[PDB]
Amino acid sequence: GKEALRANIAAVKAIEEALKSTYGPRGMDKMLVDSLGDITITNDGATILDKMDLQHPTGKLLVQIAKGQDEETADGTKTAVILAGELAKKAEDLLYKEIHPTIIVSGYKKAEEIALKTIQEIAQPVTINDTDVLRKVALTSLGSKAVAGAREYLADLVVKAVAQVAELRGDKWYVDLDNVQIVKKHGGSVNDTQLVYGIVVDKEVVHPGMPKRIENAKIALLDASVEKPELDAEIRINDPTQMHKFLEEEENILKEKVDKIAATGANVVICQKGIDEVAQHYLAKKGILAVRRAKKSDLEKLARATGGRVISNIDELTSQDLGYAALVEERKVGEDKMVFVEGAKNPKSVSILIRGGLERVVDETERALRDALGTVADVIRDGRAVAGGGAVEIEIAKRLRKYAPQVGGKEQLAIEAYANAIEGLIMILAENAGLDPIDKLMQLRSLHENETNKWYGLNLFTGNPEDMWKLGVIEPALVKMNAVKAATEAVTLVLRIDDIVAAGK
Amino acid sequence: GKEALRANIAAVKAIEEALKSTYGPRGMDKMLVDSLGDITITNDGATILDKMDLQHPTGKLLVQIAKGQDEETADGTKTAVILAGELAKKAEDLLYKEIHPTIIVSGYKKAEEIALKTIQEIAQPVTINDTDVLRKVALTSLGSKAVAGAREYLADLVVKAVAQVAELRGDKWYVDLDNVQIVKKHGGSVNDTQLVYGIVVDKHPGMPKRIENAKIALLDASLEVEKPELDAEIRINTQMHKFLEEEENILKEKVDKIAATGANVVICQKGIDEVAQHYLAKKGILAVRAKKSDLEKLARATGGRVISNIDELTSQDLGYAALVEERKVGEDKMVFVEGAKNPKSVSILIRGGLERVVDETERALRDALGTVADVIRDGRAVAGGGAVEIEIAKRLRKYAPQVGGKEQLAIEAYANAIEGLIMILAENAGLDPIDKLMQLRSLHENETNKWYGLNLFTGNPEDMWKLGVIEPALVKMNAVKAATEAVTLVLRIDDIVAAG
Amino acid sequence: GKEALRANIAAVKAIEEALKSTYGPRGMDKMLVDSLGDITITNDGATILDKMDLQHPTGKLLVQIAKGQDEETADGTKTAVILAGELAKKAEDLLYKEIHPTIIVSGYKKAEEIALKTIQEIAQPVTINDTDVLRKVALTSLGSKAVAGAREYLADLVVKAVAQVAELRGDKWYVDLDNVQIVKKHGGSVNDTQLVYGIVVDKEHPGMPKRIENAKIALLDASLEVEKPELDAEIRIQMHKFLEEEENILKEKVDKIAATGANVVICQKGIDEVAQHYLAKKGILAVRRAKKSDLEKLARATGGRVISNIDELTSQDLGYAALVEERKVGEDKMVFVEGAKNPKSVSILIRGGLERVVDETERALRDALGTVADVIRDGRAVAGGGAVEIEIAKRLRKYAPQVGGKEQLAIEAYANAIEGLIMILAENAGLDPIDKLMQLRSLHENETNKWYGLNLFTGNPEDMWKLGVIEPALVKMNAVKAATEAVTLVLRIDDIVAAG
Ligand SMILES: Nc1ncnc2c1ncn2[C@@H]1O[C@H](COP(=O)(O)OP(=O)(O)O)[C@@H](O)[C@H]1O
Ligand SMILES: Nc1ncnc2c1ncn2[C@@H]1O[C@H](COP(=O)(O)OP(=O)(O)O)[C@@H](O)[C@H]1O
Ligand SMILES: Nc1ncnc2c1ncn2[C@@H]1O[C@H](COP(=O)(O)OP(=O)(O)O)[C@@H](O)[C@H]1O
Repeated sequence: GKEALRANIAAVKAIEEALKSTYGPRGMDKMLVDSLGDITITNDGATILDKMDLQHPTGKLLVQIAKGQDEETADGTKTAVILAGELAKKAEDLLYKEIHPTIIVSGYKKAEEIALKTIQEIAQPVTINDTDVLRKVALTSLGSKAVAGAREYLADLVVKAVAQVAELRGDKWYVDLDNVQIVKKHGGSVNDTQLVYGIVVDKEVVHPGMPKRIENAKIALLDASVEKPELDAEIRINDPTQMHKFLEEEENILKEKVDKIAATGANVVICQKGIDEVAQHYLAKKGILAVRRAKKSDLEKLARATGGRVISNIDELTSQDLGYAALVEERKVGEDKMVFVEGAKNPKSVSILIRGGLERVVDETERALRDALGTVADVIRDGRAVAGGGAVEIEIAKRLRKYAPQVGGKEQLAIEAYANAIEGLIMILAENAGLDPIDKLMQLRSLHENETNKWYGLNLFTGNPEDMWKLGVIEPALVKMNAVKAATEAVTLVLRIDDIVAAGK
Repeated sequence: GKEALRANIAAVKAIEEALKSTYGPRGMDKMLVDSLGDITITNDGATILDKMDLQHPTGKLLVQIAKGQDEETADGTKTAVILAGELAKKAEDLLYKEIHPTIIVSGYKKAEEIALKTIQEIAQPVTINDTDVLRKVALTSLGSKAVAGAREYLADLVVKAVAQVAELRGDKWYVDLDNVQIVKKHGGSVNDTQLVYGIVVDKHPGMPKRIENAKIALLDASLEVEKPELDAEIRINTQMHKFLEEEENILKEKVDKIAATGANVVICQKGIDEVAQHYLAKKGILAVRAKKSDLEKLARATGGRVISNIDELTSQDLGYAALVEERKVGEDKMVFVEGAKNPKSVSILIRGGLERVVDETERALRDALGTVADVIRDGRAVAGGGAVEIEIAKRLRKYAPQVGGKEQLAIEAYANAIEGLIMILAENAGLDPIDKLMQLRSLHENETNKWYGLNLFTGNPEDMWKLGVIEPALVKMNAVKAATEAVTLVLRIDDIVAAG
Repeated sequence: GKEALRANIAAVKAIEEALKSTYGPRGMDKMLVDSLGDITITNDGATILDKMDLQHPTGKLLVQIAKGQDEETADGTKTAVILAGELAKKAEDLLYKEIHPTIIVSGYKKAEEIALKTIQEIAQPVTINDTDVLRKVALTSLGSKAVAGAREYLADLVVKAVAQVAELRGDKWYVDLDNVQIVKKHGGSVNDTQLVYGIVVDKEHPGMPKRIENAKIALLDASLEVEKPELDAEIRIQMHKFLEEEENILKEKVDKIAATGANVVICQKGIDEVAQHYLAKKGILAVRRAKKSDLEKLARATGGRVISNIDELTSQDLGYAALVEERKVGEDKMVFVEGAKNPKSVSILIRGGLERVVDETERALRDALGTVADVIRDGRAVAGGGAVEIEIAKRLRKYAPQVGGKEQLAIEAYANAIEGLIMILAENAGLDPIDKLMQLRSLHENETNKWYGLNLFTGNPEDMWKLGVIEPALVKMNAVKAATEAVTLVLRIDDIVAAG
């Protein structure tokens, strides 16, 4: 049974070894070449674990635990898995001393609970009012990613965008990120990006003859597409003057189809099907704006943000169901055109237009932005925040070291190992920064003899212990707290296994 | 993760090694034999990277970065990729000293920013007025290419041609190269080439071949008949005989509509029906059998609009010209739309004895146009021939001490990597690289002699500016940015994982 | 001819690699097991190169150059050979750039001359008066060795001892270390050691006076044994009287010497046991075989002459002393000739608990004597700990630009090779070499902080001069000359041809 655990532990350390390079802001990236041939370079753990497949089932479960977090932000996964790795690494050293795993687990459980407690007790509170901090958080979150052009601009836009959707529910701050629309274009600098308080539709209008500007536009959201009379009736013809009139009836059918909708009268209509090129002219004749196939995602985000309902059947329409907007417009941002539904009736209306010079590079800003949104939303929803840069881990360590003596012997060693495994993560951080890990970590914890200097962490640039909070190195209290729970979960779920009997074939 | 970086760096140095031969005016060429069998010899990096395919993805991204320069000219790509190569070469030596890559990147970033600053501060300003300089620039740009016959003539024509399109937009000089038409013929010397201030079209004997004050009708419709086959299979039962004439009357009805306004020249991008020829020739109208490119360039340059549908015609929207003519330049004939209404109207007729050789002048000319356009749009220019790099080097060497230690070494390496490029230049010239570079930088103890660079012919350090060795300040500046970009984007990778 | 140079350079780097561990105060030691079986641990380069034999002739010449330093102290040899190593290491990198060796040599020559100049210009003057500094120097010199017990005591005794022998010759301070006597005993602490201003004889009849006042010393370099009549005459057995004649011969031998009447006699031969009683009968002190070394040191220090023949004696030749005594220092007894007539009279008694350990203090003391003597004779001293090398480096880096190109690179390489030595120092101290060196040179932007060097204990750049880290200006200066000598004498060789 020891070889099986050795195998599983090896499996974990393999992942830790894979990701260890990418940890920290001054980390390393990994390239991934699609079978198609498309190249994708990244350090974001979610994408790495995604594209990098594993055959070892414990690996699949491990990734399932680390990656499969409840939260929208992929931030904290790397931290969790690396920690799991370190825990397993020390665990091995505990096993070498002839300690039955259940003991190690029990010690790790105490250690995790107290880690959480230690995070709780130190976690400085933060209010949505203290906007600058939220900007610092956004900065820290998005800064770590490959793109570093105009971080301040983006972070600013992030905080401003997030603060808009937030609402008081039972005096508790609730936020729904589905309320934020996110659209992408190719070409253009990073500065050319802009937020919109209305709903943006990434499309070109169906006809040049339509009004491209409507004031106080009401929006009709129709999820309907011709009729086929072949199976209904064999279209037999032997007399040529007959069919000619048979034709016009079928156009009159379409007219009958559209007239119903023309009766109530819409200002703008959007459907998720290829628009027939005759309806264009008839809709253009009335002075109505239309759009070609937009995806259901934007339609559903349009639905709640406009104060209307999306309608499956075009015959069941009611005059209340249709959304209401203040301004609709179309414009050229960069080279291509886009549609903009500005000043929607719903107060929690937000959109963001993103742009990158290269089509593959703009995708990084997406993955960098999503986390920058979520991470801040998680600061808002929680109401606590903590200075990263190693200011946390060492406190957990010193805590567990001070607590370990008075837990009884065999757990104590597991707890101490836990503390060392927590500490070693900062060393991993420093390794990636090119500095001496030991020297710096010891320097750090040696500076924590004073409780005032609790926020002191390593700056990977100066290479010197400095106050992380003042330097704008803040992170969410929760996202870093969950990493410990997922990591402990994983390691315990590795040490809890004795053998595998998987069914091949 | 070290082996992956070694592989990528190797991948870069492979490209550097491929191109290193072709760098500089006195460089080497590379032959490329098409699968068809056609042979193509060239040194132009774009074509080399084009025809030479790479399987290594980092290579594809590398070429994507180097080629993927914002500007119209392929000039500067070689410079960039070679520099990237040198940077990687020194980087290796930095890694051998146990320096984590992020440090190297940080140092290279500082080095790049300061390189740009150093280019900015020294870059002599240049105005469109100082035409001779622009000629010297054109010369330097086009001279490096395989063809060296009548460089002065061409450069002159280039500068004259470019200066015509330039316009003041918000007191800032804007230029659009789409305004320049470029047509090619086979056979004839290099001197027989000429520019035209009107629009040249590279294309019935009974039509008037000369029209005064011609109005040009731009018809993007098939002048061919309409096909009643799919419409109606016609069964023969003297009836069909008239069925014929109706169908000619259709064409007459088609043309008469267009004959309403009364235009003197018509052009369409479809095979012209041989009955419309006689009817159009009967009126005394000139016609032609042409690509949409020239039509779109004709559109804006004549003061008219290209017409999609022949039924929607208006009496405005046909272009206006002063003179139209046709002539034999060399063996074949060409059409010339001279004295267009739009002021920014330009065309150029190019000719080479051999059909494959005239294509080189094209690739040599495009860059010679862009390069000068980039001098105009920017408003700065710098003497090449190594006068730049050594200053960057000395700058970074003087700046490196006061940046902190571990960055300082990366910066110094950067400076050495910048310097080594001139050595590469000298290697291709057959001279001793070290001796000459050191000779150069040793002459820069005096700032007056800042423009001193190597002459590849005399082999002696001389003032490059006075010898007409000038280049655009921007195109050489972008190379550093793309090169740094690439190298950093190589050192930023730790491992690759392909799917399936 | 390239492979021969590669081999020789390899040969040098091998030695550098051998010694690199032992460099600096916080260095490493090396154990050496004699063929006899006796073990000897040491870091002192002289002993390492001694006991470690090399077959490669260039190695023998190399050690011959490094060891073969003009000066009394073995200090500076390691520094020299390591520097030679670094120079060769960079030289390799210069050769890789296709630079003919003579160029490298020329550059290294300029670099060496300017290194010497740079040492001259910065070298703070020091006078014999500023005794505390001399103590700091002694400390620095002796401190690096294995023994660290009671360094202050020893250094103090060193300075006091050396200052006594120094004499004004043409107003220039001359010192002769042959004037200092050095004797050793086994067992006893390091504190139990003491200096004596008279001449100490390390030796043991009980009937003789062991204390004489104002003793005149007779230096007899003749066998006090009988003369052998065996070869002269095989005697057949009267004999009883034949005996007494032969005692009367000894009496006749001694009486002659008893003429002047000296109080102490010393000879370097086993003393006949009959002369003992006759000499003891007069009330004279004698000693058993002492070595000629102490006799020659006794000769000049007592104001007398050593006598080859006992028949040529004169009443003036004999030395004069104020006090003679014998005493038990530790377990064994020793003879002490105190208050000699010659003013430059010095002796030192050294003692270690272990017989092998006391030998280290010897080798540590000799250098501590010489090193200070070299500060006195020169009149200059310099703060070690890296405060020197970085200045040489910055100097050569600032000077290199204006020497012409191909030399400039050799000079820069020299500077880097000088710098790298401190890194080697820091490596042995367990700290990061690069970081610390860069930290050092970055602190030298201010000239005031010129003496800043690395402290191997705090790990921080600090003023070496104030911390008592001073060394002789000359001994460190000669190392550069011997190192350059060696490296140039390696790069000057193209091939070797032996007689097989
Ligand atoms: N500006 C910063 N300065 C110092 N440390 C930072 C900074 N930003 C982030 N970190 C550190 O980076 C660690 C991990 O960040 P990163 O690897 O980019 O994402 P993740 O949190 O998913 O691992 C955190 O533990 C945090 O302490
Ligand atoms: N007449 C010249 N004298 C010296 N150097 C020149 C001259 N013309 C061009 N060069 C050098 O050639 C280099 C590159 O030119 P070339 O290889 O022909 O095209 P590209 O600009 O794409 O590299 C420039 O960096 C410039 O320094
Ligand atoms: N106390 C000290 N602090 C710092 N450096 C020292 C000290 N003592 C000696 N050194 C350094 O040690 C180096 C070599 O000294 P050492 O090994 O003792 O003898 P040697 O000169 O024969 O190698 C010198 O370059 C000097 O700078």
